Amino acid sequence: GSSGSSGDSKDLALCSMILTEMETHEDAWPFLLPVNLKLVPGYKKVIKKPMDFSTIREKLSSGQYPNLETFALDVRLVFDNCETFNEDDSDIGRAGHNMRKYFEKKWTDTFK
Repeated sequence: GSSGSSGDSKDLALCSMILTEMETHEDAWPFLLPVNLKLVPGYKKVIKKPMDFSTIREKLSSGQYPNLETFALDVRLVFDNCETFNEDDSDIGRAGHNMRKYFEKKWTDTFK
């Protein structure tokens, strides 16, 4: 093993970067804002953990993520829920595909 070359905050600091760029994606707004449970017809019911960039951000800086793993778990989940609630046919749906692809090509490069 010995595959880490990371620290405590350093690792986190990066997460903030990737998040930013993605947050400024032409297909990253579907999450930028939280899904109004009152407006949307039963959203929480379908989405176990309705995450969003607006939240993840506050949590990231607040120091909610002890390491990269956690931070990632949330991100990957952000695009996941969408693929579930939304459909590739719907605007949001497609957006999830574009982002997901980026998050990876961006994450792998960041560290990997």
